[PDB]
Amino acid sequence: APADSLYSRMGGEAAVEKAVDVFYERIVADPQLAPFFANVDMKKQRRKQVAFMTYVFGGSGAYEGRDLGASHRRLIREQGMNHHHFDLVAAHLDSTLQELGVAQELKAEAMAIVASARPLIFGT
Ligand code: HEM
Ligand SMILES: [C-]#N
Repeated sequence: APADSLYSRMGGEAAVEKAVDVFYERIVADPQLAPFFANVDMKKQRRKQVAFMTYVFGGSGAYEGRDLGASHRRLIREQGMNHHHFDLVAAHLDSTLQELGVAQELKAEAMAIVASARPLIFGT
């Protein structure tokens, strides 16, 4: 049932779009992460992140973006992207969801789903 996904329960599109917007305002202010995004079109990147999060939170049928591993392979191989950056990024999202008032159980579910992206991203 549409209402029963994590996506729907956390407030659906308005909630995910707001979370992604705040998430990237924190990331571009973070000296440890901002250099990775300094020449990225952040309007397009926000849209891509909304689409990905919507998919893994159960809000869309089938992801139409690029494979996560392929999308970050160049960053890991040539720009020093590493597991510590992943932890920093995850913590920005957790703090964002907390600030936006996401219920603790839903925040835990969302963040476990983000944790599941780690092997995908690093090709482990
Ligand atoms: C923590 C979970 C993460 C998720 C869910 C995630 C998800 C995504 C998605 C969906 C895209 C767009 C791919 C596309 O369709 O083109 C992307 C691109 C990108 N990601 Fe991540 N990512 C994560 C971690 C990171 C980390 C740790 C870094 C570096 C600190 C990072 C840096 C980037 C950059 C710079 C791009 C844009 C690359 C480009 O277009 O040139 N991501 N990510
Ligand atoms: C990756 N954002």
